Amino acid sequence: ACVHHIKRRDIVLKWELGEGAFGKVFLAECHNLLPEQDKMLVAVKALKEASESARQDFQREAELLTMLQHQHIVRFFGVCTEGRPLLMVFEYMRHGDLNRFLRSHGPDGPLGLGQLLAVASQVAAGMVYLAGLHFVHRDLATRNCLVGQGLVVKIGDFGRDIYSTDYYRTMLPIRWMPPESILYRKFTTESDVWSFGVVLWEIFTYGKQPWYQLSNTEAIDCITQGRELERPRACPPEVYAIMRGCWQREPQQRHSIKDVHARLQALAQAPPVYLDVLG
Ligand SMILES: CNC(=O)c1cnc(N)c(O[C@H]2CN(C(=O)Cc3ccc(OC(F)(F)F)cc3)CC2(F)F)c1
Ligand SMILES: O=c1[nH]cnc2scc(-c3ccccc3)c12
Repeated sequence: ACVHHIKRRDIVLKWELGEGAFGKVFLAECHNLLPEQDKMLVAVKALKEASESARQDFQREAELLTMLQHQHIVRFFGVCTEGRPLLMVFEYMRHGDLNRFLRSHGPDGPLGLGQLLAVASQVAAGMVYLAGLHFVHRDLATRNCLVGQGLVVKIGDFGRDIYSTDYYRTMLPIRWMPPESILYRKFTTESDVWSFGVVLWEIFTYGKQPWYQLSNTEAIDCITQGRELERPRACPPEVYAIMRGCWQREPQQRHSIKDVHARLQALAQAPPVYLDVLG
């Protein structure tokens, strides 16, 4: 609702974390932001376009970001609209995006079953919060989740460049989409549940691409024909049953995210005795 304004001179740019067609993402130090922290690390999203239409969409986005307040949603600290580029200030998530984190802590040391369940439960918690507000993400994927201090996982959205392999042309993240979104461009709480099922599969494959053996066109055929991603080796049968509940063809037959979260949280507190090496 009421967007916080940060003075330009309170932001000290330290490094470039990434860039897209929108502009750049920087690592920065922000002064006079949090109490007892005279200097603190932040991630700064800088918009290249300064047009009156870009400014209005930026204001809309900033207001929405101000409203979202949750333990597993990336924190937004405010804006800097002191001329071009328009800046958005977020907490800095020191371990980067979940997709890269899963691949860097994969068998290629490796995250254990308990750690994989805690990651999945935390992504589910953030989605319970979004579903409660009737907020539809539309791009739920591990590339849009972030890992901070102490394996804390939060949902975000990079809006960047390194993941254009994940979108097919308007750019659509087709491998994470249910049949009703591919065919009709219909995005709901139910399509977010399907994308969560795919997020679960990415977690338990340590960040592999869904349908990696196939081109975008072939993956659309698999999805729209009712083909299902196979059970990952690190995935216990109890977690795969949760993924399958997310992937019902009909949106009305998929489980609610609150129920998916409650099942995952119960397994994260008491992990099933499952050894990936024994299958
Ligand atoms: C190497 N480390 C990095 O790259 C890195 C580290 N820490 C970051 N904070 C970061 O920021 C990038 C990711 N961002 C968002 O996730 C923003 C966001 C968007 C929607 C939302 O609400 C939700 F409900 F939709 F999820 C909540 C937050 C902004 C960004 F681009 F700056 C990058
Ligand atoms: O981000 C980088 N990558 C590779 N070389 C360099 S030299 C300087 C930077 C930098 C420093 C501050 C803000 C933005 C960028 C940089």
